[PDB]
Amino acid sequence: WGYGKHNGPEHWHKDFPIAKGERQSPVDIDTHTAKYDPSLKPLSVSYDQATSLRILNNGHAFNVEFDDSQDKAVLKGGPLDGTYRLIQFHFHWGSLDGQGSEHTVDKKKYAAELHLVHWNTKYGDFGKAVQQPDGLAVLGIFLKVGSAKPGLQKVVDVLDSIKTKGKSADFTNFDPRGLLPESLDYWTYPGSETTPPLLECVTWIVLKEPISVSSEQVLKFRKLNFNGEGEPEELMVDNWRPAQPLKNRQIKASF
Ligand SMILES: [Hg+2]
Ligand SMILES: [Zn+2]
Repeated sequence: WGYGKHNGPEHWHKDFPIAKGERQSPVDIDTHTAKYDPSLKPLSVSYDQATSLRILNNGHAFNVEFDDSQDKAVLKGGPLDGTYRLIQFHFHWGSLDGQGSEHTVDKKKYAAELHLVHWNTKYGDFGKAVQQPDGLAVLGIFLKVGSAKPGLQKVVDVLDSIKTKGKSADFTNFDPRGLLPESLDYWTYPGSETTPPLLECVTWIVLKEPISVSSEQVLKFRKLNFNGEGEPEELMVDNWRPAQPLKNRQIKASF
């Protein structure tokens, strides 16, 4: 699987029949059809004790991994029940500034999308987590091209070191708090992972407010390779999945 013509998202269903399941992701957020739910609690992001370990090119994106052996960086509150621990974050981005996000807002596409992946601790590990309807929680943040994001530069500068698939680099003392918008207002809906196995275990929390990144910051993302070292160079761009049918689901807003 990939994002090319021959192995793109239109082909995933063949190896993962769940692709055309009942709660697939991403979706279009219709802000006028979204339901204001007053029962929604504010999000609680506790990332003060976060421990970053490394960054690696997995051939479809770059992942920044965190030590999740203890409740170091957790997510609670909102539509969740219990504590969810950060495991890794990654982005989805396009070839041009006009496309790149997975989720859309009233059909608008952003330049990139950031996913902070978290797993429900009653399940003891990530691996058991993906066997449950409420096993994961993904915080999604849109990126729009504007002013540079200070907090992102440490990531940008290390990309040279993990250019091709399989490469990794030690990546400690990175504070994810540098990537959050000012407001935590969000939309939520029951969905799935956006890449194979496309498991339907995710509670999606998509922030209304986008963060801005400079043209030069997004450029560096586009210089990454899908391919492995010593193989024909294929730029790592447009690693996003198109929006899926909502199919009855209801998107609720915290605002
Ligand atoms: Hg699941
Ligand atoms: Zn993602």
